[PDB]
Amino acid sequence: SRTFRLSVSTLVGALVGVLMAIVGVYVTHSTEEPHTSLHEMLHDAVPLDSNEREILELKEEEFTARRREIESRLRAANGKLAESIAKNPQWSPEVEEATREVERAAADLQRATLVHVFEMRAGLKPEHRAAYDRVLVDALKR
Amino acid sequence: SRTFRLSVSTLVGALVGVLMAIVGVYVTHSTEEPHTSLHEMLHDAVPLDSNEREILELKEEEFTARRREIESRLRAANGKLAESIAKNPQWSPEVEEATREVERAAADLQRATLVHVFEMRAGLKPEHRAAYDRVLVDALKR
Ligand SMILES: C[N+](C)(C)CCOP(=O)(O)O
Ligand SMILES: C[N+](C)(C)CCOP(=O)(O)O
Ligand SMILES: [Zn+2]
Ligand SMILES: [Zn+2]
Ligand SMILES: [Zn+2]
Ligand SMILES: [Zn+2]
Ligand SMILES: [Zn+2]
Ligand SMILES: [Zn+2]
Ligand SMILES: [Zn+2]
Ligand SMILES: [Zn+2]
Ligand SMILES: [Zn+2]
Ligand SMILES: [Zn+2]
Repeated sequence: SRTFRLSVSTLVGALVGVLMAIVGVYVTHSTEEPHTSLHEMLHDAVPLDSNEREILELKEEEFTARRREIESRLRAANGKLAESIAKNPQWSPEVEEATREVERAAADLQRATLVHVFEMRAGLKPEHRAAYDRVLVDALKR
Repeated sequence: SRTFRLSVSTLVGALVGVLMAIVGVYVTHSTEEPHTSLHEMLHDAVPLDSNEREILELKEEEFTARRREIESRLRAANGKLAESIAKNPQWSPEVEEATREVERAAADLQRATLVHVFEMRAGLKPEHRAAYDRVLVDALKR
């Protein structure tokens, strides 16, 4: 027996890190892609005669920042999972916790996008809110 | 000089298979987990004094069926991607198509869950719709 396992585990660690990095890119796309189309949909269908555009653009910049910080937390959670499997490559309490922590960051990204979507429609004049709701139904169903 | 490439490609194959396996698990969880909690949340917070329970249970059974069929399409799309890279391990038209097909199945799963969620609240008495909306805000934000 030698430091052979102490380098095989390091490989397992590095390998899971890369796997996670890619999955993480898919996670960030599975949330941003629908939000981007929904944003273009808002500009094309809903007006701004009381200049809600002023308010909305700030709200979006605030969201992109929160999005960036959850994204960072997800890279760190994946990193702690990569490092924990590099210590003990099995379902230990260390991995159990590190996995749930990845699931949480991924969920908190999807939840934050979802709250932003309703936060955006909140900052709209009732006349426009009805038009925003009517275009949501028309696009999701068809 | 040897079947070295015929085992390097097999590594590429196995590696993409693991990537896909994880992505797939994330996809099935990113949709089911919120829906399950949202369903329990409906039963605990919203009543049924006009027996909407009768209607809703049928709507859910119809959804679980559509969910099962999109889920099957996603396993088949991942399978055709696994088999195509096993033929030519590069960005060929075969892979180009098979990848877009995986993306579509994943999106169609998330979209179907989302439409179901609004389809469920549609079949509710206005008195209950307001209670269902008030509990959604309280749970997502906090
Ligand atoms: C070890 N354990 C089985 C009790 C908990 C680990 O979580 P899970 O594998 O049941 O999701
Ligand atoms: C747009 N497209 C995916 C159909 C073709 C573009 O080619 P490629 O950039 O995927 O190689
Ligand atoms: Zn937005
Ligand atoms: Zn107007
Ligand atoms: Zn101004
Ligand atoms: Zn904008
Ligand atoms: Zn979970
Ligand atoms: Zn439901
Ligand atoms: Zn309950
Ligand atoms: Zn009632
Ligand atoms: Zn039920
Ligand atoms: Zn895409």
